[PDB]
Amino acid sequence: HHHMKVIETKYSGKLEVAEDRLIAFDQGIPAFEDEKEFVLLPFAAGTPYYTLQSTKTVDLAFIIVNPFSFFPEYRVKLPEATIAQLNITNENDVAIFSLLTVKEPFSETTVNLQAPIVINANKQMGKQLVLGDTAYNRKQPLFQKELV
Amino acid sequence: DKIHHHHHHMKVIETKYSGKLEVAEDRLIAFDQGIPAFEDEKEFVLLPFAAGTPYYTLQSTKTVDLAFIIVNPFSFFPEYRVKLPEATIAQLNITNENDVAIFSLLTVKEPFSETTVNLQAPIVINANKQMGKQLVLGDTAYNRKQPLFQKELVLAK
Ligand SMILES: [K+]
Ligand code: NI
Repeated sequence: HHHMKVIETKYSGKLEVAEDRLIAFDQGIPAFEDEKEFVLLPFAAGTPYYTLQSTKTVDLAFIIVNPFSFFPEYRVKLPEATIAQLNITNENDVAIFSLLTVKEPFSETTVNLQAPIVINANKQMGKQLVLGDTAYNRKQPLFQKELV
Repeated sequence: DKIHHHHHHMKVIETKYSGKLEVAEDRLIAFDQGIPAFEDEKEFVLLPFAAGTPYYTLQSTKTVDLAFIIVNPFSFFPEYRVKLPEATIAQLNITNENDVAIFSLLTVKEPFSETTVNLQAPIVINANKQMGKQLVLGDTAYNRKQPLFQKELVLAK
């Protein structure tokens, strides 16, 4: 047997998703604290683009990137509390994503490097982690490799 | 047969990256000459990543593993220009420049920053008439392996 769920998505209509892809956000996301479950929808293998889609609110879907594909010097320090919270035990567990603010033209799109999405897919746990002590920019130009 | 409906226009297709999807018949694009090296693939659907972004896949409706990763090249190369010959205009029943969408095939590399785009041979789609082709441009200096990302420093000091 399998465990599949039909999910209404913002950009792709209804998709069938394995249940083990359903990520619990026990604390939701800041300003969306009641949104306790999301699914990661990648664009295409080998690309750094994704959407983080609410499994309960079709119109809530964050366009995100793997920032490490765009910004060579970007690093994320995970606090112990975040590690506990997401049941992380090892480096390979962890996926980092960053929210786009998509602009017209697309070349002006920015990336929030202060507040990454952190997902432990293995344990189906996620959160948005707000970095306080950093000099990262909440509006880093997506197409400027060098950090502001 | 003992159950009637008006849902015959919705087609179920297996996609490379999104699983099984339902697609409206009016999204099915006829490629009457197929695509070069895939001349038997006469029907594709355009699957956009997300509104406001230039990323799409061009998915065969007959062959699950044939899905081209493509971009709107104008989002990356503002000065890009595509000349449709008179015969292409007729082939795709274009009756207005607003009918036309241009896409360019990616060659996705690892790391992604090394990805190239084919600027010599765009995908040309008339969505209103559901007709497409790939057109190899003549008499241009466009690069078939144009870097998608700018890694050079251009000086006009
Ligand atoms: K909810
Ligand atoms: Ni089971």
